[PDB]
Amino acid sequence: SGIFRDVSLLHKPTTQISDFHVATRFNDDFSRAVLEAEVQMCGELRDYLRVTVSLWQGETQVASGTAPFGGEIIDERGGYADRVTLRLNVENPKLWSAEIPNLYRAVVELHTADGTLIEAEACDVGFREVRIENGLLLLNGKPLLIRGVNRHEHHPLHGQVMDEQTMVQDILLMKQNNFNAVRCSHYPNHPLWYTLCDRYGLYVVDEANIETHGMVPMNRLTDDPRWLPAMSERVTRMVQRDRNHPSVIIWSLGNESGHGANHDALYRWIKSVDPSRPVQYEGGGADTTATDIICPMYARVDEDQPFPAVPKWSIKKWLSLPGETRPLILCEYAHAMGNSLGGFAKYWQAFRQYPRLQGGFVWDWVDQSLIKYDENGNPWSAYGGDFGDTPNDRQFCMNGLVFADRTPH
Amino acid sequence: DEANIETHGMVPMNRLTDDPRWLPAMSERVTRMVQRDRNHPSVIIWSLGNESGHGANHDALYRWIKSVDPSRPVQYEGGGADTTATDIICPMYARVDEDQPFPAVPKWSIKKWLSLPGETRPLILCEYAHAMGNSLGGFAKYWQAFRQYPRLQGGFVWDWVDQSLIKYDENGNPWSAYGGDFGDTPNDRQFCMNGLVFADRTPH
Ligand code: NA
Ligand code: NA
Ligand code: NA
Ligand code: NA
Repeated sequence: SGIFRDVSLLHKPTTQISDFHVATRFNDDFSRAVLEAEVQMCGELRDYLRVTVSLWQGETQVASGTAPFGGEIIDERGGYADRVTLRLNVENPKLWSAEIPNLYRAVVELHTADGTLIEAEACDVGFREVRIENGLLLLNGKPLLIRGVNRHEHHPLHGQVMDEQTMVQDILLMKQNNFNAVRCSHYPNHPLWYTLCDRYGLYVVDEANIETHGMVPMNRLTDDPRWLPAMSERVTRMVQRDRNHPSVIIWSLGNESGHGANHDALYRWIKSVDPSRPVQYEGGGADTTATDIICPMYARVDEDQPFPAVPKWSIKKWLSLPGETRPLILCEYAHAMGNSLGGFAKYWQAFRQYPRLQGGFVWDWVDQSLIKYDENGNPWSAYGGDFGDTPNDRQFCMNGLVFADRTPH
Repeated sequence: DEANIETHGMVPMNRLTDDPRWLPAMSERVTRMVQRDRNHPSVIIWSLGNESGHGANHDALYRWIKSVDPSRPVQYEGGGADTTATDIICPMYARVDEDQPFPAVPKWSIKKWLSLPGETRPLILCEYAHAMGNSLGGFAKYWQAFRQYPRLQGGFVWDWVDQSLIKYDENGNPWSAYGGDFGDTPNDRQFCMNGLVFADRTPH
């Protein structure tokens, strides 16, 4: 517990940019793109107000557009007078991917017609298209093969406080170890994380802070309308916050919370607000109506585990169940707990032979061990119960590929 | 029930079946079969023939049956086992886990075949586990797979009886003959014996 992430103060003018959405759409071969920027304001509405959205490639400005507020007509009562959408044509754009994290800089200026800048907000932009077609998850028209890992925000000394140093470090080891994607298990991460992924180049699964595993049954709350409000905010605010990061390629509804009507609602909400990205969720069986990807945890390659209500089929069999057509990406697989990862190659071989097996996210990145001190001030690695904490689940918080200090297993 | 159409030796295999001038002769072989056997309950699937590649003639005829006898599915393995002239993915000799990615007409692992992007048909091998001489090694692997995957709905082993023919020696005693034993040539020797039982019906 505590004030574990940054605290700050921000000054905005009275007439301000209260929101902005950045989208990139492409032509059949990506040789041409349209960057669309929706900008919203708070402040007195005035005729002389303008928005200028400019696109830069390094120190080169590649595109720009300016316009007064007042969106198009949308219904019988009109349109959003406090909004406006800029559309910028980009030819032969340099595309973003984890292999080549090309980025552009988008600068949104709020200013007077005549020139006076009120404020400017900005972001990095990755031109890329994420889309599921014919059962495959494509990136820029090509099928991804996910080399992922789940990663909590954990630090042996600091606990749940995340610093750039550590983040950078995690990123590099992952890249140096052939990983191309990471899952935010199981909550939106510290802001800087997304920026780093954008820049170094990693595919990200951004996940809502919603986990009700201890319930009985698991969907006790998620299936209850009375909890829909609290849940919705865990989803909506995430989306509103991270929708412009190119690194984020999929949204996730949370984790281990069974499957409830609430998930369905929320799933549709997202699809509605941001069609640019697929939505997945593993709860209730991993192939529910609330997920665009079959995303099981721990399904085996060849071996079926027919649990009731929520079987975990052999991943290869799962794909060809009658009527099934989705891609399969394990949200969790290969539990790296201790002396583990036996049978890892087996998964890879399957991922390589079957087109719709587009990989998965190993469970997980780093051991959740906390440093303690002995009678003579020497530090040692602690786990559940080592703090008088009980009930506890002992070493089960230690399942990483690397030790808490980042030394590899 | 399978129309009497096989043009295996053409180069490429669909040389005639893709020719509209052969449509007619081909049509009769399909139509007259349906016309004749359409009342037998035992017939559950129609087959367009065998090893004649994949040509337009097959699409037209596939359509003819569907039209005239919606009661039964039509299958055809030529041209790749999963062409638009077949309701059933019905490959010959596709392996359980092992891909054989021949160009133009690959034979994927059956388990893999079912879930290729956009694929939804059931799969029943029109030919499998080639029973020539001391064979059938790996038969169990298929059974396990068929049992495990709903869409893997079995197949037809190749084949039931050895095509040996009886000949006699000076002594007047009978012997089982094969390819070339009659002075025939060119011939394919023992290739005509792929059965589960010998010609006299004695099991292998
Ligand atoms: Na694959
Ligand atoms: Na754990
Ligand atoms: Na089956
Ligand atoms: Na033969």
